[PDB]
Amino acid sequence: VICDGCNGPVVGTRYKCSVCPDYDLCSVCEGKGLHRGHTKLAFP
Ligand SMILES: [Zn+2]
Ligand SMILES: [Zn+2]
Repeated sequence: VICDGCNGPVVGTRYKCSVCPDYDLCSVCEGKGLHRGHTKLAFP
């Protein structure tokens, strides 16, 4: 899984947007508030 924020890996917790098709964030990008205006699921 590739982070749509930074093009890096999504290892550990994956943050998947519940609105967009196929939009995933890594924990660094999530913690920096990228794509914060949509509800996401965080799963281990
Ligand atoms: Zn990232
Ligand atoms: Zn989204």
